[PDB]
Amino acid sequence: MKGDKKVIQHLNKILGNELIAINQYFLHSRMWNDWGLKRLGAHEYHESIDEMKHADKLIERILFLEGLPNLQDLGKLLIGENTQEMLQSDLNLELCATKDLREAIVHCEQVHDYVSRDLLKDILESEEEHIDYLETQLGLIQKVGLENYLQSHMHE
Amino acid sequence: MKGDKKVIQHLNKILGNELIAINQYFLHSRMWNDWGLKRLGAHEYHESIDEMKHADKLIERILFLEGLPNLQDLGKLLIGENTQEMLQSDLNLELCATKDLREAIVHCEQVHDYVSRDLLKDILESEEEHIDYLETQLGLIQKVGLENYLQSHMHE
Amino acid sequence: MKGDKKVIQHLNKILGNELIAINQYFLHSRMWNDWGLKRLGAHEYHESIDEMKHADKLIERILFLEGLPNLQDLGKLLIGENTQEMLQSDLNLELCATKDLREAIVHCEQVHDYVSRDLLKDILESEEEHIDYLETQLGLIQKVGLENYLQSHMHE
Amino acid sequence: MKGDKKVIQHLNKILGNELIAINQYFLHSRMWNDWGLKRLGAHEYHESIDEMKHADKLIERILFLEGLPNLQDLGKLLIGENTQEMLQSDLNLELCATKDLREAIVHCEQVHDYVSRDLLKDILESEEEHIDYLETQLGLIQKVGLENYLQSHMHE
Amino acid sequence: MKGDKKVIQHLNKILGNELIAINQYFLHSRMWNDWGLKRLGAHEYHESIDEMKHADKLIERILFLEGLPNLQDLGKLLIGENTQEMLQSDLNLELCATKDLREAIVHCEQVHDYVSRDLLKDILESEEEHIDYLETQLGLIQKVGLENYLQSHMHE
Amino acid sequence: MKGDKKVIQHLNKILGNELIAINQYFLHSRMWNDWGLKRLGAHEYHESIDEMKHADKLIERILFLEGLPNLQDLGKLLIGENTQEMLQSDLNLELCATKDLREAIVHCEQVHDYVSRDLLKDILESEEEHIDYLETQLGLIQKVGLENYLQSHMHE
Ligand code: HEM
Ligand code: HEM
Ligand code: HEM
Ligand SMILES: O=C1NC(=O)c2cc(O)ccc21
Ligand SMILES: O=C1NC(=O)c2cc(O)ccc21
Ligand SMILES: O=C1NC(=O)c2cc(O)ccc21
Ligand SMILES: [K+]
Ligand SMILES: [K+]
Ligand SMILES: [K+]
Repeated sequence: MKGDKKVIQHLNKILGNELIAINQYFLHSRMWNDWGLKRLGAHEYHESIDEMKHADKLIERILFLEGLPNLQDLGKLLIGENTQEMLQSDLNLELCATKDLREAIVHCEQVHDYVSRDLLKDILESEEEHIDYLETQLGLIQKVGLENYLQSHMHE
Repeated sequence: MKGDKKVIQHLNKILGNELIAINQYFLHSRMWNDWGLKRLGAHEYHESIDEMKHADKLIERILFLEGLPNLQDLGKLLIGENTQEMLQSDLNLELCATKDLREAIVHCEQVHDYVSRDLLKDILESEEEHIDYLETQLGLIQKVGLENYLQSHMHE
Repeated sequence: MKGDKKVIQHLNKILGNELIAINQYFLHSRMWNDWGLKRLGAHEYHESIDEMKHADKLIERILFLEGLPNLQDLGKLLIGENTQEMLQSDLNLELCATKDLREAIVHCEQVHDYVSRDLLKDILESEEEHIDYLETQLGLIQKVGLENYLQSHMHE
Repeated sequence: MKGDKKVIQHLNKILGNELIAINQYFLHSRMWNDWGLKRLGAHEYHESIDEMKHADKLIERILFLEGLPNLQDLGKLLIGENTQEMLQSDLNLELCATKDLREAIVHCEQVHDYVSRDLLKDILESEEEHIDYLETQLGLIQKVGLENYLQSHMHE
Repeated sequence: MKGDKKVIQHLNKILGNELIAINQYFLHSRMWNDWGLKRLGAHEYHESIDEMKHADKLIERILFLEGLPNLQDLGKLLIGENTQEMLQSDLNLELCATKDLREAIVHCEQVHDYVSRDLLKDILESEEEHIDYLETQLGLIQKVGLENYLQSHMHE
Repeated sequence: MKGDKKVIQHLNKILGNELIAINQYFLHSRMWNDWGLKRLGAHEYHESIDEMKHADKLIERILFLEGLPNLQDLGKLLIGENTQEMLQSDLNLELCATKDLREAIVHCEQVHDYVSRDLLKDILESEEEHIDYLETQLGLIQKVGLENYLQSHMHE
């Protein structure tokens, strides 16, 4: 086993967070489409795809390090009941997920696994972009009002 | 005469429903255009055209089965006085139409007219898509407010 | 109500005639297709489409004049049992329909609704073109014989 | 062995019907070409090709289900002596074929082989289209006369 | 609530099977890539994508029927230790999946949800195509030998 | 009857051999596809098509000679159970078939039917090309081994 055991555990934890996000964002996307909020549905679909790509890269790295990728354990999805709750739930997931990424990067640095660190840092940048998007949407609801915000997300 | 008599009666019942829908949706479309709600006008125009295409297929099938297509009997149009009533009236019509489609499909299955069943199932899929659209629009009125909903349908 | 009440009644009468023609010509088209007389089927399809376009223009004018377009009342279709009867029935409809158009134009002129008159005159020109076609087809049956006439309308 | 034994027997029965049709239509096609009725020759060629495609799909399905496709048993060809007899013979064959298709579909439904049912329903739609063509041609002989009907099928 | 409760339960059962397959096939794909068997890796990737598309359609249908799609419950993945075990595990999963699909289709038919039945039949056709592929690969291992079979799947 | 009676009998015998070959090669093709030996499946499909083209030419010649083409009598297909047996069965058919072609050519020469002789000689050349292919494949099995030979025919 070339990989550090705790690096592989961290990568499996990040992978687990990505698997939650894939499903949460995909369901939220299709809920927004069901409600006719097609601009939100499309954006959230692309967020789900992005997490799928991150999961792929993590799986590939874990296998290279001779670990066993964990696609069996799926943690808790938090599905919102309206647009505000869904955006907030995605934000909660990302805030928790970025904390785990930082902890994983610390450990990779400590054991000199600089390539795993670089992979995690690229994922972290994408997740901070998603936090930027989510916080901005919640702010727009405050600034333009919920009804206007939803109206602006009806059409793609 | 090759067609089962009750199959032909069912197909003419579905055809009669299509003829109601053609006219109700065409009038609703032109009412929305008169009011300057051009996006609703255009969508409802396309709903009317889709029902015209279904009527065509039913007429063709009835003639193949050596029945007499009934284009004479036009049942009650459900014409709303405002956008919410018009959408609800279209939805009520579609719920009646899908009930009749299911009863026709049962009978086609029982007498082994599988090609008529397949035609009716294709129509049913299209009518359920219309129900999806209509329920979604009524939900959007609740989520964004009536005035915003109408505003979003002014421009094509 | 900007529209003259009797103008709107005349426009609804013309619209009623167009609704009969749409369905009569559409059924005749599909009967000719069922019989393999594809050239007649295609021509009659385009006659039906033309009447659909006239109906649309009438509906739009009635709504502009603040009348209620009548798409509920469908008058008597006269469906022929063979090619000669079908052509004759279409001709009967057009002869009756053009009489109603002339009466409507007289009234529009009387009350100075020159734009409604112009719309009706454009429809009248199209209907006289259809009479030209129909009389010519019936004459061809006399000149070339029924069997040859039908033969000449097998292929598109 | 995954296939239901009686499903495979039904599929081989349908395959046997297709093999009859392939040969009957191919010979009728080449008879019409020999007689200079090239449009009938070409249409009947394409009917034979369509049956070849159906046979291919049946063979593929039987092999997937771990049955033995029967390409050995060739039932009685119904070869006409003139155009009217050839068309009537094709029609008689197709009426027998659709009876067998309906019985096969019933059995597939009963044992939950829904993919075989869907294949057979697609074949049935194609055979009913052929019945439509054949009944139409026999009707045209009556409407335009035999000599005109043949004349109309000299040139492609 | 428009959906039949047991239909929704069946659709969520099928969805749960798709979620297992997505992850099992994605991991098998990346295991094959890790081992340098790039053609197997690519084929299995595309199998995983196809299951993703099926899951999407199921989620959309469940939401239309006013049910709650279950993306939370992930059943047992069947992960093989070598190529033969991985293919057999995929085959075992697919045989379970088609059993559940047939039971769902029976129920949809019984309650006249013909559009859900049509969706499930399309999924079933795709899963039987996968069974065809898998049985064929296991047969090829026997016919060409394991080492040759793997060699043939090194290069894309 | 312009054709020599025994020429027509010979042409019907060759046609009979072609009808066996069409079905034998088509089934063998689809068996190879079922087994994932796609290169063999495709080659054998094209052999079947080639025999279909020969059959067409024979049918056309027989009709020109005022004979009755025999598409009713189908002789014995010999379907192999594995690749070696299938190749050997195709070779057996071709060896028998070419003997019949030579006998037919002798007779055509004797009665001065040089155009039928030329047609048969063109078919004979194609059949000798097929013998060349078949003998070569059986030789390759001997030279590279069965498992390698099959491996080389997995991919198109
Ligand atoms: C008031 C009654 C109807 C109106 C106002 C109407 C109006 C129209 C209009 C405006 C079009 C588009 C023509 C164009 O610009 O190309 C159209 C197309 C068509 N209509 Fe109708 N229609 C009516 C009834 C029917 C009926 C009863 C049928 C069949 C039974 C039918 C079948 C069609 C078909 C097949 C098309 C062509 C659609 C396509 O493939 O593009 N319509 N109709
Ligand atoms: C006397 C018997 C048959 C004759 C004379 C015949 C003749 C032909 C001919 C002339 C073609 C067109 C080839 C070309 O120019 O491209 C053709 C195509 C074909 N035949 Fe046959 N055929 C026969 C039996 C069969 C059978 C039994 C099958 C399957 C069981 C079959 C399957 C096909 C297929 C799949 C094609 C290709 C069609 C396409 O996709 O373009 N045929 N046949
Ligand atoms: C570990 C779990 C999953 C992984 C690793 C994964 C991975 C991927 C990857 C790599 C792609 C291709 C993206 C691209 O390059 O364009 C993709 C596409 C897709 N995935 Fe997933 N996915 C997962 C779960 C899901 C789930 C649960 C769904 C739906 C419920 C889903 C639906 C899709 C869809 C719709 C596409 C787009 C396919 C297309 O139309 O091109 N995936 N996935
Ligand atoms: O998610 C997984 N990674 C593995 O290596 C594995 C093995 C297994 O038997 C079940 C699930 C999993
Ligand atoms: O054809 C119609 N034009 C209308 O304005 C209308 C209203 C109504 O309740 C039913 C039918 C119709
Ligand atoms: O294969 C055939 N050629 C023919 O002329 C013919 C006639 C018939 O009644 C049945 C079969 C066949
Ligand atoms: K607004
Ligand atoms: K003539
Ligand atoms: K090798």
